[PDB]
Amino acid sequence: MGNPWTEYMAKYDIEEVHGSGIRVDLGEDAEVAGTQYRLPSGKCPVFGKGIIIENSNTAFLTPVATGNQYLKDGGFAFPPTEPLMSPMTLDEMRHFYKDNKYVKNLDELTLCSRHAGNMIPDNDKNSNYKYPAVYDDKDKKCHILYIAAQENDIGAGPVASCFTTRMSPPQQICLNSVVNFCFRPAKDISFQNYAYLSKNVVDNWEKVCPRKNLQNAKFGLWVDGNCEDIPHVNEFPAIDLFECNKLVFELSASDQPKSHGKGYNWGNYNTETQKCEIFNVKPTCLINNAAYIATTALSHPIEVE
Repeated sequence: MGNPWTEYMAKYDIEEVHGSGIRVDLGEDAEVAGTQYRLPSGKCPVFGKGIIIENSNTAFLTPVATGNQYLKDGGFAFPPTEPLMSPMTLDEMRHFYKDNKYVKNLDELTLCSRHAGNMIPDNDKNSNYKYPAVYDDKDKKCHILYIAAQENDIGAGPVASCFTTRMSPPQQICLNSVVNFCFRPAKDISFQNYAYLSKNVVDNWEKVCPRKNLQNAKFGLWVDGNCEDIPHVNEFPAIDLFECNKLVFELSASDQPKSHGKGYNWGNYNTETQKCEIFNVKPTCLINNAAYIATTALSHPIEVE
């Protein structure tokens, strides 16, 4: 008795390896100056996730609107600071943290998450509040998100104008201007190179988190020596894998006002019938079926292993 798949399938136990929402990650609370704020806390990167702002062509990685000029407009990212903390290229990150012996042998995504986590909302220097970030794998650039909300208590953090570094010797960094609208998370083709990163992304995410989809494989449940099919699935039409991953993402665990990672996080994509079969039970084995690709809401929407 027992399940021979246990070790290989640990990557797909979303409740354990990720532990928070996927579509909307607001799995923790942090105090800043006596006030509690929700913020993202998932331990895995979410590949291909971005935010779409309604009634706008403004990209969500545009810095948040500052000042009070007519037509002021912006996105979710940190505005300019002195010195400039965001966006920061991978090379800039490696050089500015060159004196921190612990950043060596951090991978690109982890380094971005830790850079974002360096800034403390200045009102509470003992605060556990850490901003999320988006890493652009194309331009190799890290964007700190000033607004942690993802759909619209909704994750809008403190209205901080000044920040202190967790890294010593401490530096204080303030915004160069004052900070001053419906939106939703999504996997868009234009987001395919992005990774959405909470403060909790683990150093070894490459080994414990799902990234690529599994070809010629179908998620199943281990039942007395056989890999049975998932008992209850929701079937949708999907012209290709990207559309199926987009759908799984839309239905996945969401903390929008805590999921703790529970939701419709997995999909079996039938490349022959062009059907996406989405379910909300953790899979415990894989079925050898040439027509299928197995995907999760966390996974890159296109890449296969």
